[PDB]
Amino acid sequence: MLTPISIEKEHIRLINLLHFINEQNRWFTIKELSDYLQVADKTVRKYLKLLEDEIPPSWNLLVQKGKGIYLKKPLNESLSFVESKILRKSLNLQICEELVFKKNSMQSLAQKLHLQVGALYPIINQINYDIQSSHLNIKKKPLEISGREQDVRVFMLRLYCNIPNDYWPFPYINKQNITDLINKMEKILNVQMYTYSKHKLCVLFAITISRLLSGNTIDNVSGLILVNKNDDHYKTVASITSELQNSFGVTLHETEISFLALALLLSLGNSISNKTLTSYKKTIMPLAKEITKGIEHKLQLGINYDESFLTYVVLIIKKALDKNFIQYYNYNIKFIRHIKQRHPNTFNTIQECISNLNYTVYSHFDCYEISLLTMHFETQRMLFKNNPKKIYVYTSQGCIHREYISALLEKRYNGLIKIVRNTIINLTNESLQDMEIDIIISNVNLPIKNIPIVQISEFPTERDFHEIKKII
Amino acid sequence: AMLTPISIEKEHIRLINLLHFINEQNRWFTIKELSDYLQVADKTVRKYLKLLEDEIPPSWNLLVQKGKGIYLKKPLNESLSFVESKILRKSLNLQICEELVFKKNSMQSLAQKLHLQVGALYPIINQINYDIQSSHLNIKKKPLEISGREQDVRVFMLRLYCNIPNDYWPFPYINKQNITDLINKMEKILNVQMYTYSKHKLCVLFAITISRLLSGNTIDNVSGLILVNKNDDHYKTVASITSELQNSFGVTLHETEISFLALALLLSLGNSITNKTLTSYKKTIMPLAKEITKGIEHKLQLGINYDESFLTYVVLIIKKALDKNFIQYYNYNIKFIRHIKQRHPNTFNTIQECISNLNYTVYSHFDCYEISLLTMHFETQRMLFKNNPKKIYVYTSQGCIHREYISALLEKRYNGLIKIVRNTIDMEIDIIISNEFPTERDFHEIKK
Ligand SMILES: CCCCCCCCCCCCO[C@@H]1O[C@H](CO)[C@@H](O[C@H]2O[C@H](CO)[C@@H](O)[C@H](O)[C@H]2O)[C@H](O)[C@H]1O
Ligand SMILES: CCCCCCCCCCCCO[C@@H]1O[C@H](CO)[C@@H](O[C@H]2O[C@H](CO)[C@@H](O)[C@H](O)[C@H]2O)[C@H](O)[C@H]1O
Repeated sequence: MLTPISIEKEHIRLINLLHFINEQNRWFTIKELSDYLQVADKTVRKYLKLLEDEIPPSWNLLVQKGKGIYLKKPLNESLSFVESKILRKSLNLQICEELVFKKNSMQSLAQKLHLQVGALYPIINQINYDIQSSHLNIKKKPLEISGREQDVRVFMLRLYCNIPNDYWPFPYINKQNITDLINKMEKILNVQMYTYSKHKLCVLFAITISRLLSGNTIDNVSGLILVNKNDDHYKTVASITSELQNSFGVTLHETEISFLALALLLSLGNSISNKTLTSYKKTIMPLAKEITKGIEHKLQLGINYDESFLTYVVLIIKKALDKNFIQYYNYNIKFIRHIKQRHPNTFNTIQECISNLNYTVYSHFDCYEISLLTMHFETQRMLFKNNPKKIYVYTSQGCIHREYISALLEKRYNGLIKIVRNTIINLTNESLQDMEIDIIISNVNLPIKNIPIVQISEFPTERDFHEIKKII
Repeated sequence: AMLTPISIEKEHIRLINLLHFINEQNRWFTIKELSDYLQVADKTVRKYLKLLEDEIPPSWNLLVQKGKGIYLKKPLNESLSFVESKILRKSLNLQICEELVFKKNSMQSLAQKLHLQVGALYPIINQINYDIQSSHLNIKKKPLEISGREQDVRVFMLRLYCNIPNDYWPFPYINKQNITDLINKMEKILNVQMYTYSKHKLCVLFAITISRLLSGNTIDNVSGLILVNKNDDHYKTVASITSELQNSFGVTLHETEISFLALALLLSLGNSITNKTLTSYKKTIMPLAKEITKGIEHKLQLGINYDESFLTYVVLIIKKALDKNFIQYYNYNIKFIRHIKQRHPNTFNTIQECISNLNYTVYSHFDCYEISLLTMHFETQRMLFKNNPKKIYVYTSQGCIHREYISALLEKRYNGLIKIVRNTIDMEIDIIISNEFPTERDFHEIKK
């Protein structure tokens, strides 16, 4: 199965591969590289050609033409130097930036790129085709990408998923003026941000500023994810909004503050931790709820999903969104396929339900996150089908006698039952349901309705064990 | 004015539809206007018109007033099949698709056949693999082939041929007449008459199926939403001919294979030369019409019960889409569609999303138009449910003439805010007026 790959993400694939080659202290055969990238051996060689020629003299790459290639750079340098070159060269990257940030006609854009219109227009058509799954379009006059504003911005941000930490794609926006504002938010929130995370929050601030400069602003938020206007994160952005409006001559209405605030909050997914997690959970919980409802509707498990099941769903969503604030993606490919072979129908179903969200959300869900959800839900199916019946032991004779009965029930039934040793505060249907009790075994009559009770003697008789057996 | 999403796999379809359009219109077409229909550069439009000059007979009326654009009307007694076929054979992507679905190959072997370097073929393969994800297909590496559900692979290939000419046969190892003979017998057995193109497209599908069976691939698994009843005439017709089919071609048809061919046969009869196949159609497609309605309703939440009449229209819409295989050329309606889309953009998108969650066998046939049809059809119910008034039963112990009189009084008061049920003592009734000639006391009571 060839991996489905697109011309928009070529630069992403090259960067990840280059990183892979370096981390591994081993030889890479041309056959093996051809297969990672999915290209002709001759194309693997054109790339090695650029690589060898663009390495700084500091690094060394070996090629004995029988065992393949080997790359080692010093531990103190980063891959930034070559990574940036890959980006500055990527033609399709430049076109996507043009189409999102700049004024052009077909002919004007063809000019900047030193291309014949008959060379550009097939590429544009392909790009228009590829982005349909993202709910975007390319309109013809002026020549630009269009769609829901937040979808357009995340698209750009996702194409920058693995940019180096010192790579700034906006020459017409001075970085420090964004950095000053972030330093200030970091201070107000009394948190410390990882370098990469921060850089990427700067990049998202600049994507947003550039759009506002071009006339483009958010005029519709779906409700599924809003930063509450009383949250520390909305308010911390609101604090810097005036300095930002004055540095760059833009206007941030409420819904832009909320968006940047969401960005802020997400970039703190990891920081070098309490009130953060809480805003995180309140903000994402409604999405976790819609996802769960979506999937349940197709899987028909019949379960009620409790709050800690939904908290894991927030966790997985968080892993998804954090990809913007961590440079390099870890692979897991074997792990993923094992999950996919074990639960193929469930895997596809969840893929479908995630793909019916907004692009803002499903842009971040790959096979791995889907495999995460797949395990999450299949775990419930096993627990609901295999968990033993929970039993509450009620006795007029006090707690020593309660325990003694409890051990007798266990001696007899082992794993067909689970004794609930906590003392129930009262006998209302709510107190029983919040201990998830299925069966009460009592030596006393009780005013209780909708839940099997087996009245037994103060020491169970064989008749008692027989009644209990039936309803277990 | 959004650029249309277009794929490299359907260039040949686009050029054939355009060539047909330039002919059928008795008016000029400017170069700019052709560039926009095809979403290509002027150099590229000009290059196509050059190829068109050179392959058109000089008998055929082809004008090029540079500044006015171009004009064409072929003689009424000749076919475009001539030029369309050249478009089909020239198309590289279509040949790669055919290779991928019908042949054994490796990368190096396929690049050999197409006289290309591997570094020119591989990007095209990646692009196709990327484009067919939404069809639930994939490309295997070894052997190099297209992969997915067998019904889906077949329909993929069938739709790449959506507008091939009536004599176009891309199967040099399947003897066309050997298939036509089998279809002819079925046409006799059902006592019906097919249109020529429809018949040709049913032979094509047969050849696709036969080519696939010989290459190892058969249908393992149905969806359930469309099977022909194993007691249905159509199934039995196919069962008649199956044995000779098998000894001719050296393939075995199990039950589900027969059922697929029976489906094709029945869809191809969608249109034919003038009652009974219509009833058989409805039976087979009604389960899908119910699935489509239930999925859409789940998202629109209109709260209605959809009647047998509403469903039957869904089935009509489905037929319109499935008929695209048995009608060569596609008429467009761009304006009409975008009007519908503007009037109901959220409903449009929801229906698009719902349809796209069916199997590819189905959603391959739904483009903007069919989505637009379903959108009206569902926004229509919304409007009925809301504006259609409350039904009333007049009951009086005074005779049927007092009953009529009081009924007419009410109508003369409230007009279309009510609707009288003239049938006698589950009949859609909400309100009961009963007791002798109403007064104001009675009237304001009836308002509420
Ligand atoms: C097999 C593993 C492969 C993974 C890693 C391989 C990717 C390596 C990235 C190579 C990118 C090199 O980035 C390099 O930048 C310099 C400028 O600084 C460009 O310099 C360019 O100048 C002009 C055009 O602008 C021309 O003379 C020529 O087209 C080019 O030399 C190179 O065209 C580009 O190749
Ligand atoms: C723009 C509006 C008009 C839309 C309609 C577009 C019309 C397009 C019609 C062109 C059909 C192509 O017609 C096809 O072209 C090539 C010429 O390139 C012909 O011939 C080709 O054959 C040999 C094969 O050995 C090639 O190596 C050679 O270079 C070429 O001449 C085909 O035999 C002919 O069938």
